[PDB]
Amino acid sequence: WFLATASVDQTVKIWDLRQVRGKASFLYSLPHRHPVNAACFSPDGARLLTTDQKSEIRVYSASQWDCPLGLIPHPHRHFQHLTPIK
DNA sequence: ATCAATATCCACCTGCAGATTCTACCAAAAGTGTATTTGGAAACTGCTCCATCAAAAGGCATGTTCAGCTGAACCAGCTGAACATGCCTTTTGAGAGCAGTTTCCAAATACACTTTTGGTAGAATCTGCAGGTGGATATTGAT
Repeated sequence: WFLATASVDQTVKIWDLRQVRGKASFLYSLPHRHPVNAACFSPDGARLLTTDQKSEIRVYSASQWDCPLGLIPHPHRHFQHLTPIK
């Protein structure tokens, strides 16, 4: 009963699907400098991976979603006819 | 020169990718009226410019002379055009950044009046430099 979603708005949002109903009465919001191509949870559940379109990877933790633990810089640049990277 | 090869010129046909033409509108042209300038008629002065003279002097016209240069012939060689080819580099087609508008305002900046005020015209002094004077070198060419 917590959810993750990613968007071209340069933000990635963590929801609580049972509690929220109010059109962005969300739980947490993490910003970025560029768009996001993927936001995938762990198997254990405590580590969120996030992957942008220009050059970055971020790891956010269970503990205080806002601040990141670590950045893994690596270029996976976006392109029209290319399949986006995950 | 003659004949083969072969690119270029030139007739004839079709369709579609760009040319041309219709239509409803909004930024732009134009007519009034006023105010607000501004540049040409009129009238004058004074610096600088146009036609003359006179005593040199330094530059131009003309005339000799010869060292050194500009094509013309010719050619060893090099080096860069013409073709086979295969092979590999260049064309074509299947979402988010950013140029281009729009609001609208905190900040920037023209403009009326005065108050200074450094810059400029013009008189009154400096002195480094155009000349000169002379001696010692440094190129140059003959031999």
